[PDB]
Amino acid sequence: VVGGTEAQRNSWPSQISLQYRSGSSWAHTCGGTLIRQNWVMTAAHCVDRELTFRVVVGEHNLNQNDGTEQYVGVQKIVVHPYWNTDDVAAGYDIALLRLAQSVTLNSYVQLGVLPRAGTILANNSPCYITGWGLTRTNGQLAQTLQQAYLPTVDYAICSSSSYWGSTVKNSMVCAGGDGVRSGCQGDSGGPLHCLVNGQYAVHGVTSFVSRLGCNVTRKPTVFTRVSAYISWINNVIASN
Ligand SMILES: *[C@](=O)([C]([N]C(=O)[C]1[C][C][C]N1C(=O)[C]([N]C(=O)C1=[C][C]=C(C([O])=O)[C]=[C]1)[C]([C])[C])[C]([C])[C])C(F)(F)F
Ligand SMILES: [Ca+2]
Repeated sequence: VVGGTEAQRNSWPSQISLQYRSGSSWAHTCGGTLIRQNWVMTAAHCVDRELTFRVVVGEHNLNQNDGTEQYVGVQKIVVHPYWNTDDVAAGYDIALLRLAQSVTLNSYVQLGVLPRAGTILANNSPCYITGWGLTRTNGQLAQTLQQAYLPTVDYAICSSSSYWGSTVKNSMVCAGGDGVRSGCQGDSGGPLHCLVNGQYAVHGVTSFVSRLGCNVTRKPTVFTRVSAYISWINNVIASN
């Protein structure tokens, strides 16, 4: 997250860190959202790779014991069948992970609330991105979970020539674009939390940024629109 602020420990309890094994240690690579005690939602492009993964829930600081972490292996990965490897702009950038064991819920570990199917946010809706991703273009990962206010940019504006043009599909959400705040590498797969009728719900899965950098004016961060995939989510969970 570029332009972020440090999140409180208990603000975004559905956020997870998705890590891969690198020799003897584990490294953060993506975010995700806990959606059942044994299922995580993330981006397809995080998990279509030759790596071994684990999930950490209750995480705050990647490099220090928080006293709240639960570490769980990943037992099954289901990528959207229409995802095409390394083609983010085609969409379908979503995957579900069944965890090897159910996690326990507490003030640091809660399920993300999903929107109702088909829900679309008004332009300029209030949302926050969260993650441990780079804090500057070509920078380094955050140690502590960051948040940034990233209001939505609706489809009619986002798909206009001055923004993302025909790159953006209606199955995506755009947020931000002020040139100061954005997602960045390592935020992929995590939530976009938007305040609707008094409740934060996870409306986006962080997907991609511009070829010109993370924080680029009129190039909002682009997210998979969760509300376009609710039937798919429920079908996968029911079948596995
Ligand atoms: C995420 O944390 C990370 N996402 C990315 O880095 C994604 C994954 C593939 C590459 N990517 C990008 O965001 C890159 N953008 C594109 O590849 C791209 C831009 C525009 C178009 C088009 O058609 O208009 C097509 C592709 C940029 C150049 C890095 C973050 C940024 C959310 C993780 F992948 F884990 F690093
Ligand atoms: Ca920690």
